[PDB]
Amino acid sequence: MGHHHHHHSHMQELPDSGALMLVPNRQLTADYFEKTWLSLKVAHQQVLPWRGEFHPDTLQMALQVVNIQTIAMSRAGSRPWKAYLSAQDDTGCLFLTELLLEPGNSEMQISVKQNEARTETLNSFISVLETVIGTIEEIKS
Repeated sequence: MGHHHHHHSHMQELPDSGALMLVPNRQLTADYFEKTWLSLKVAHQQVLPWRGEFHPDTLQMALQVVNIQTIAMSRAGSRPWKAYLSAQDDTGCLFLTELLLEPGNSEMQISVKQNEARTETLNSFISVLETVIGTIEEIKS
């Protein structure tokens, strides 16, 4: 007796053809990030209605899993919740990101500005952000 069930599910995700490998590389100081942010202009800005309860701890830790370094971040319950992220791809382009969560409104505005802007790098970088944010708004996938 005792019905034992060992569910075997051996997946394997192969690296993408257009291989954008985002490394943290240089941890940018508050001073350096500030200067470089003001030195660049917002390349993309995306407005998204945040789904349900917000968790900055969960968001930050998932960003770390996808090699996105956290420059600055506000606390849970604190609005306007703003955070500054950075990354750098394997081809040496520097990425600067902002996350803004409105005072009374459940609206998150993502402001991305990289130094040498490619259409591919910008789209793929945001796609990483979409996956991180979405998986924390809706818990299943």
